[PDB]
Amino acid sequence: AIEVKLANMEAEINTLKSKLELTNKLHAFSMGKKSGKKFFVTNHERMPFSKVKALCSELRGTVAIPRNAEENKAIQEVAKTSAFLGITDEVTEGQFMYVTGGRLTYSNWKKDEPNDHGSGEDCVTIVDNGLWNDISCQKKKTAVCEFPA
Amino acid sequence: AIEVKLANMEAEINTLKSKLELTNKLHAFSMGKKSGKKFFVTNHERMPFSKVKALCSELRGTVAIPRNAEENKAIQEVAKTSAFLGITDEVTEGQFMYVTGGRLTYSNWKKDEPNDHGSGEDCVTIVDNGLWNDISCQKKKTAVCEFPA
Amino acid sequence: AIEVKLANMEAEINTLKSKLELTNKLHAFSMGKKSGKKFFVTNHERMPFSKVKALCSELRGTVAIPRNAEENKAIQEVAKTSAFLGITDEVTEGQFMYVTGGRLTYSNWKKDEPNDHGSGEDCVTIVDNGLWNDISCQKKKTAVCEFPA
Ligand SMILES: CO[C@@H]1O[C@H](CO)[C@@H](O[C@@H]2O[C@H](CO)[C@H](OS(=O)(=O)O)[C@H](O)[C@H]2O)[C@H](O[C@@H]2O[C@@H](C)[C@@H](O)[C@@H](O)[C@@H]2O)[C@H]1NC(C)=O
Ligand SMILES: CO[C@@H]1O[C@H](CO)[C@@H](O[C@@H]2O[C@H](CO)[C@H](OS(=O)(=O)O)[C@H](O)[C@H]2O)[C@H](O[C@@H]2O[C@@H](C)[C@@H](O)[C@@H](O)[C@@H]2O)[C@H]1NC(C)=O
Ligand SMILES: [Ca+2]
Ligand SMILES: [Ca+2]
Ligand SMILES: [Ca+2]
Ligand SMILES: [Ca+2]
Ligand SMILES: [Ca+2]
Ligand SMILES: [Ca+2]
Ligand SMILES: [Ca+2]
Ligand SMILES: [Ca+2]
Ligand SMILES: [Ca+2]
Ligand SMILES: [Ca+2]
Ligand SMILES: [Ca+2]
Ligand SMILES: [Cl-]
Ligand SMILES: [Cl-]
Ligand SMILES: [Cl-]
Ligand SMILES: [Zn+2]
Repeated sequence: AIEVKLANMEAEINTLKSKLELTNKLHAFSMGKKSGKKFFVTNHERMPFSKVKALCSELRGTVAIPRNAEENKAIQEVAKTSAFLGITDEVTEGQFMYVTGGRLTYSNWKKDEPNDHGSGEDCVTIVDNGLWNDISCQKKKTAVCEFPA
Repeated sequence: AIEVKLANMEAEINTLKSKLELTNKLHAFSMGKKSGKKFFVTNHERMPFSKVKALCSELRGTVAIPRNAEENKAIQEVAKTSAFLGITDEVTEGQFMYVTGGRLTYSNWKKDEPNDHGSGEDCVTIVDNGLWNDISCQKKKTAVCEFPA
Repeated sequence: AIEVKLANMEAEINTLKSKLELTNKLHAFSMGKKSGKKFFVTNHERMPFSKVKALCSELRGTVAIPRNAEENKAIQEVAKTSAFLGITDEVTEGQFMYVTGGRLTYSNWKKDEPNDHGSGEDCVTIVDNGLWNDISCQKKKTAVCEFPA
């Protein structure tokens, strides 16, 4: 009995695990996730960078990062407004790095940006036409999280 | 070993409960839930009050209740049309109460409403402009449920 | 302990099954699923017919099939642009069948369609106006999956 009951329960658990994964797939699909493409999502709430990082981390994601023009366009279409990107030069001025580590491989700065304006701007937002502008991390912009392809 | 397998099962169940809660958190977020705010959802189906209340209940929610102007605006935007609110005066005519308890505090009544028109109107709907009107609970309005903050 | 823990685990698994069921109901509702009606979902990605079939099967759904004018309109609203239907005449040229088997019980063919134009057209797409046109299965159309009522 015992061993049989246990084996049966292990079978149910694995079935439930598959069932949850299906739920996750269907959710992503319904939200527009494209096949083999990163899933970007927003609640359309504007908050300071620290909060954005906190929120995405809590959802086990990361602040959205465009690796190329294709992803930059996808992020733009999702936010529909100015949104923080997972890129900052907080650690070392002038040297932008992804919040997940690494230096920039792709950028789409606006005319005369980055300018580290005034007191200093260490964060980055994707604005009009998907162009970038560095801004104060304390400002409040749309939170856009990223999930695996 | 039976105990090793049992210990693994506890870990599997725990891992699963955590993943399921993450799936719930991501869904809410993707549905527009703002941090520390209750969120509203609708399938855009029109139905009499009894069915909205029942439906929201089986989803572990409640028929939408605007506790203030911000929330009133949030419900209006989600609903897009006339929707039932979780407010009625079925228990004592003239005394509006929340479906979950308590006397109505914040209100956004239209001019000359509530009027318990004709044979009577005990339910409440939020109309296109966000104002409220009391109506028959048998009328079919959009089903909007709210889930805790 | 062993038998007590084993019994509790059974209770834990059943509780999780109920929770996931609920998560599934809430998601369907959030996506506009109406009571007693099938629901169609799309990520708005264009792909060849074989890919749509593969994707819907992976979501445990089927490629969208309109059984009447109501569902035909429903699918059209969801897709927003030309999408594949789960109908093809791949088995026997001229004999359109559901991907789920059987002859069509309802059709909305545009004038002089289906015509197996040129090199051949064995798949079907619901155009922007709801009418049907048979087209090449290799063309990229919007993926719309169907789930039961
Ligand atoms: C003079 O005051 C107005 O008189 C109208 C005619 O009696 C009222 O409208 C009627 O309301 C009926 C509801 O009992 C019914 O409406 S329903 O179909 O929407 O249920 C009648 O068809 C309708 O003519 C009017 O009531 C207000 O507008 C109605 C459309 C309805 O929304 C009511 O709930 C409103 O109170 C009434 N207006 C006022 C301000 O007294
Ligand atoms: C019922 O099974 C399916 O029948 C279809 C109709 O015959 C097959 O498609 C046809 O395949 C032909 C070659 O066999 C030819 O395609 S080709 O030009 O690419 O050669 C016809 O134009 C085409 O309509 C279908 O075959 C499969 O799909 C084809 C598009 C092609 O990729 C073939 O290699 C495939 O086998 C066939 N499906 C299967 C799974 O056999
Ligand atoms: Ca700096
Ligand atoms: Ca800087
Ligand atoms: Ca700047
Ligand atoms: Ca009354
Ligand atoms: Ca009166
Ligand atoms: Ca009344
Ligand atoms: Ca009234
Ligand atoms: Ca053919
Ligand atoms: Ca051919
Ligand atoms: Ca054909
Ligand atoms: Ca054709
Ligand atoms: Cl800064
Ligand atoms: Cl009533
Ligand atoms: Cl074809
Ligand atoms: Zn979902």
